[PDB]
Amino acid sequence: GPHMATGQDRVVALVDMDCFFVQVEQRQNPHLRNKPCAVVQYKSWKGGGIIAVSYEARAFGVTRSMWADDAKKLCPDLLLAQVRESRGKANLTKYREASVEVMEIMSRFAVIERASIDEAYVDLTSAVQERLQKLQGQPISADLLPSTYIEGLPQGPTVQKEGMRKQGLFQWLDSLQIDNLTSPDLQLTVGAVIVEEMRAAIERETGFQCSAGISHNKVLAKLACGLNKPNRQTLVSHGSVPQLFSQMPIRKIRSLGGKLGASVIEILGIEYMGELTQFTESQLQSHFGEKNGSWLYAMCRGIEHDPVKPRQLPKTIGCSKNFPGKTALATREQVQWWLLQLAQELEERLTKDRNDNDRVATQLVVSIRVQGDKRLSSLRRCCALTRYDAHKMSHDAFTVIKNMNTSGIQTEWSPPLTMLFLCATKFSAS
DNA sequence: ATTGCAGTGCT
DNA sequence: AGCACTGC
Ligand SMILES: Nc1ncnc2c1ncn2[C@H]1C[C@H](O)[C@@H](COP(=O)(O)NP(=O)(O)OP(=O)(O)O)O1
Ligand SMILES: [Mg+2]
Ligand SMILES: [Mg+2]
Repeated sequence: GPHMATGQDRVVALVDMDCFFVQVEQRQNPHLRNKPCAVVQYKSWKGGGIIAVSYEARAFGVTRSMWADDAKKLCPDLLLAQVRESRGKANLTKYREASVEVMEIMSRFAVIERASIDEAYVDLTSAVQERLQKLQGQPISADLLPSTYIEGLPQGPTVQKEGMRKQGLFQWLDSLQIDNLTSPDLQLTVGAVIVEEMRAAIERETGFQCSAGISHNKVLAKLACGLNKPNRQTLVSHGSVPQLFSQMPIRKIRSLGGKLGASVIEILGIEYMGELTQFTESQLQSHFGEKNGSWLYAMCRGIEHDPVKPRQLPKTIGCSKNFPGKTALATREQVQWWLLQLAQELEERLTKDRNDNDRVATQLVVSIRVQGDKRLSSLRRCCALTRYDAHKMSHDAFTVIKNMNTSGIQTEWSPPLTMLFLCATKFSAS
């Protein structure tokens, strides 16, 4: 009762840009705005691989990983923007720089954890306390939450989307105890007000729209964000969790989308996150390990402690290229020419990173794939990264993998290489 | 013949 | 350290 932790100590948000690479290309080329369009990399094989899709195009069934030729079958008027190609490979610089634009805006409001190229977690606990003391027990107007959904509402004793949103918001705000500055529901609500302001700043200053989730931890904030994408934000309160989880497939919770989540379903014979509450912590630890079992016991009750890490920059800088089918690299000159292409992009990005961020990478990770291996990687070796020089990095990379050339004669490479990967890591201040 | 990125945890 | 797993 009084000693049962409820996991309501923090206010955490997750901001996730809407169809991000599409918005970057639509900002640049107004002809693509408000159209079914997609972003594709390469073009020769089946029209290119789609990596991002506008919401107008999703209505036709176009999805990521689809070949553009196939997407055109569902959406003949689909417009396409191509990822830049430099040195014979896709180059994501435009999207990395657009990401920096958004992350720098978010950092004005609170410390952020860069979770991917287009999403960040925000710890708003402190910002909420300061806004709460400034309000002075002032009620929160619905006009301050013009794009916010309250998950689970309306409920109890209009057939249009926006009417429902407002009805749920009104029920939430009517029930709110604005007199108590330690009320978790009030704290989430102020958090949502701040996230409205953050999202308005992102859109004003970049043109980009995004969705957000506001809750008490990262997993619930991420889950909340997806509930009303695009261009909306969703508040998931602690009280909303039992009903939300009662029909929520386990795989929807971050970190349970793969083999572990599949094993939870199979071993326990359950389907939904809420069903996990019927197991003891020791039972879950016995099946999934001490760490996973404790995490699951708390998470199915809406409780998680993983902190928002103060990290705005990526901690690795990597470049990779696949050589599928008949393009697999089969000669030494080939392997050496492509390692140089990769090393030259990496040098360009590393030099820019050092100037911008006052740090230097110290380790070079070299990874390859050989034809036949189903694994993403077939070998990974690390060597020292002492100079930002493409020719040196490419020469060193060749040195650590040259022993894998099984061909008796040097000039040939066997079995052929279907992937080259270079990654700079182990940053130190400079 | 998805591709090209990333971070965390195990051992 | 090298690898499996999981997420954009
Ligand atoms: N498997 C992949 N391979 C290459 N690029 C990818 C990728 N998955 C995503 N990207 C790139 C392209 C994506 O635009 C960007 C962000 O990833 P998301 O947030 O999963 N997808 P989006 O933001 O487009 O749509 P919304 O959030 O509205 O659902 O990362
Ligand atoms: Mg995302
Ligand atoms: Mg996104």
